[PDB]
Amino acid sequence: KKAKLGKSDLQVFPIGLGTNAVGGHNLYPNLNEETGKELVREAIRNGVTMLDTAYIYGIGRSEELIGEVLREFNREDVVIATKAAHRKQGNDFVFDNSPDFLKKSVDESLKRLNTDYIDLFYIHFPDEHTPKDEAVNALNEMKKAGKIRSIGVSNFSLEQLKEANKDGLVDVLQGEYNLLNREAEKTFFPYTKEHNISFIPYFPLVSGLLAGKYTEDTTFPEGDLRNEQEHFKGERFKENIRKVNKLAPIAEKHNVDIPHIVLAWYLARPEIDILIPGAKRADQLIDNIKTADVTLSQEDISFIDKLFAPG
Ligand SMILES: NC(=O)c1ccc[n+]([C@@H]2O[C@H](COP(=O)([O-])OP(=O)(O)OC[C@H]3O[C@@H](n4cnc5c(N)ncnc54)[C@H](OP(=O)(O)O)[C@@H]3O)[C@@H](O)[C@H]2O)c1
Ligand code: NA
Repeated sequence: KKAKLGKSDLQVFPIGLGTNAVGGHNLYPNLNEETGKELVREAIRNGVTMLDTAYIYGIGRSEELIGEVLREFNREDVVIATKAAHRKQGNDFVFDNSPDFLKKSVDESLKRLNTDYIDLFYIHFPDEHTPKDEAVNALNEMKKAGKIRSIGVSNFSLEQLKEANKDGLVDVLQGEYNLLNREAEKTFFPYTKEHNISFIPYFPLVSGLLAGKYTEDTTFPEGDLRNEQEHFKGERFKENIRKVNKLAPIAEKHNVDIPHIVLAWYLARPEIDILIPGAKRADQLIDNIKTADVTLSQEDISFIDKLFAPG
């Protein structure tokens, strides 16, 4: 129903929405913005609390579309989480965490979202030169001014996280985590759990690989970055496909699909309070929410844990 996100006062439905496909034209071709707006709208309608966006998502367009749909509802009923770090250069970006850039980022985010505040603001990526506790202190200024209500870091190393949380101002960590890449459990979970930092994973389905989207006979076109991901190369691809299918029975048992079981597993981790599955259309959102109805047995959780053991 409602999960508290770590040290913050954020109460959210365990299934949030990823908005990279809402006006994220730089990421996807032929996006229909009205479809994106309708998806966001549907999400809020269906009880989703958290909308996860970022500056890179359409260079601000994602925040803009979300901002338009927001006028339709009550601001206090939605948790807006956005990020910044990408600094435009030469048709490419460089990460910037300097105080001046982060504060500017917040003010520009607020204008694009057309709102008085942002619930959760992230440092999307770490830059290589700014002391991370100073970057966070900069965001902390906007927090004190009431412009953001919580701060988070993303894609930080344990060391950079420690530095950023030097004064305990980091409430959320968003990192890459899935059944094929469980490193966070050893490298981050201990610390986050300790310091009551909520952990939000991304890339939980590994491009559909862990969602039953393919078969062992699936093939991709030359140049497709997928048949170059690694978990897709050589015997790794077939191996993971054949390994994911071993979850079919559990899915059947709970009357859902493999992706629902996979995600429910992540949610079952004491260290994770919410997921941010993506979507292009409203209907897809309604299918993501079903994950929240799943309750795996300790027996199911253990099997999956062993089945997807690192080594
Ligand atoms: N740095 C950050 O903080 C951050 C945060 C979020 C995302 N990202 C990046 O954005 C990208 C997307 O992240 P993501 O978390 O959305 O990754 P993701 O786990 O790869 O997206 C889910 C993938 O699974 C498929 N899928 C979803 N639901 C499915 C279902 N019910 N049945 C079958 N297939 C299903 C989707 O296919 P279709 O699209 O074909 O439906 C999609 O390819 C990643 O490359 C990631 O690195 C970064
Ligand atoms: Na949990």
